[PDB]
Amino acid sequence: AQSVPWGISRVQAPAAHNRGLTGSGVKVAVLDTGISTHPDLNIRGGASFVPGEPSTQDGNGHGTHVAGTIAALNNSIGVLGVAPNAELYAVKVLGASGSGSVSSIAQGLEWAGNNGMHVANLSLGSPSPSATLEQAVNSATSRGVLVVAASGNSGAGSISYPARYANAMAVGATDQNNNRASFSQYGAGLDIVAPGVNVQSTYPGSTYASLNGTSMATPHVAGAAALVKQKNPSWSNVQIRNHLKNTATSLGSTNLYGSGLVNAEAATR
Repeated sequence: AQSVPWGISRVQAPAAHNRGLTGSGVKVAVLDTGISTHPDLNIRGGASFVPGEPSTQDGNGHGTHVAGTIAALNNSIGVLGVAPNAELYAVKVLGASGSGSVSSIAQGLEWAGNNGMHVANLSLGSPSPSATLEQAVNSATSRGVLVVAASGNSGAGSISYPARYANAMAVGATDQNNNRASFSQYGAGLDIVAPGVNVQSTYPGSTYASLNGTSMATPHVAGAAALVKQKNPSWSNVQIRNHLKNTATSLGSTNLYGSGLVNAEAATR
């Protein structure tokens, strides 16, 4: 129906938009630093905690990409994410600089503890651990907030932080179909993966742009889950992990892959 790159073509996201599902009624946070003001992204919520206040809308570029990767509106113009509308929020938790303080990632994982809706993505990973961050995830599970942190981009035999832990799932990138990408990171705690070697999406200034990375493919799984919760607005982040677990493809292996490809066709059907 819409025009999407091989990235969304393998996430069975169209077949879902054709079945009748719209993920409408769900809520997902986007911990980034700018979702770019665009007619394809409907800002339903947003809060900037980290210092350096550029603008609740736009300030870098990646953030906006993750936005359409979670629910780029389906108006036919521009790309098409997995979700059409849904409540796409904007939790500027990081600064356009490159990585807010732990007081930012913590205040962002705690502000979602209350208004963190049912889902929340974290396309970040600092090598600096902190119990302040654990106190934030503590506020996230205390209320039940499904988090799907990304992987990284090649760095030691481990994944992002928290990603690895914090009750946050960690996503990874893939190659041609499912093989391990070339710059995707790995570790003993990978949750899922997807195609992250080229992904055209929206951009500020009324323009679109293509980029490659596991950060873009991370919110692709975050959106798929959104559609699930939609079909079941009474379920919880737990019951959801079930459907998404047995629905998401399952390469196999002992832990490297173990569920790595996603498809809303088996999650909606």
